[PDB]
Amino acid sequence: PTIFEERHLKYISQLGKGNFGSVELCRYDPLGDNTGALVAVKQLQGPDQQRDFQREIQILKALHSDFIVKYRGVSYLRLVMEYLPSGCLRDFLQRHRARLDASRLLLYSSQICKGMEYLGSRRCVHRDLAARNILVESEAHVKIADFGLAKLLPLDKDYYVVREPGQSPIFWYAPESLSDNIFSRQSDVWSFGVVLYELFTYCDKSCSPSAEFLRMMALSRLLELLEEGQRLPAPPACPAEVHELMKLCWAPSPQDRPSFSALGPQLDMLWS
Ligand SMILES: *C(=N)N[C@H]1CCc2ccc(-c3ncnc4[nH]ccc34)cc21
Repeated sequence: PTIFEERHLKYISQLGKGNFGSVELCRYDPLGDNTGALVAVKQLQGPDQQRDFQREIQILKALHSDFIVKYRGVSYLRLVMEYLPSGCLRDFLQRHRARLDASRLLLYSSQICKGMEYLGSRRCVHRDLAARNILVESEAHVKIADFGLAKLLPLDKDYYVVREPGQSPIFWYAPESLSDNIFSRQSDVWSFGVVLYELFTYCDKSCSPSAEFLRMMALSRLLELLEEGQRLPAPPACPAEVHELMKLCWAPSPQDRPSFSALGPQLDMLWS
């Protein structure tokens, strides 16, 4: 059931691209009559990239949570995942902003936090948490996706050091990642603070992390700004308690940031 034959996967459209791979919308149509289910299929477009892609598959296959995109199987070559037609949270917030209130944003925040607490329990560092990588299952249910940069922490170390600087938009990186390429569950907490910012701006492009940080200010300039203690401003009409939580996520030192387990009840308290 977790083995999909290539001949049965029908190409429909492109969902995403980047980091030497692409995600396509396919129909898994073994009957060949266009009645099959839609699936999201990721493929690689080098020998290192092959190892990285195999690692992504092994990570996602071992994750079982209502708040993590579901692994469906492999085609022998491609990673088959469930397709969420509402798409990513970034675009969903822009389209439905007039219908989503603070309570709903707090509901999404709590669900992303629960997914992250679970990832951390699996020793998994996501490294690319952003609203573009969160999928909408329904009006009241989000899931974390895109494990393309995810790493598993060894049992005796709580962080990971990368040799070359990252290739992701720099506005979600923690200072220690910008300065020393150090990643941990605590740098995912920093990124989560930026996701809270994205949620409470409804992913408005005019005050997005890139637009606002660039206005405030390149990698050396952002590191300088952050080290001075400058941060993204509270989003328009943001509840004060939410902005206070973002600032805690953005503590200069990773050991001073709250854990996802500590953030969870704090978000649930604000929701109710
Ligand atoms: C928002 N615009 N998000 C897109 C950025 C690139 C990308 C890749 C894949 C998806 C996606 N959409 C729906 N269902 C899925 N299951 C797994 C991945 C996906 C969305 C985006």
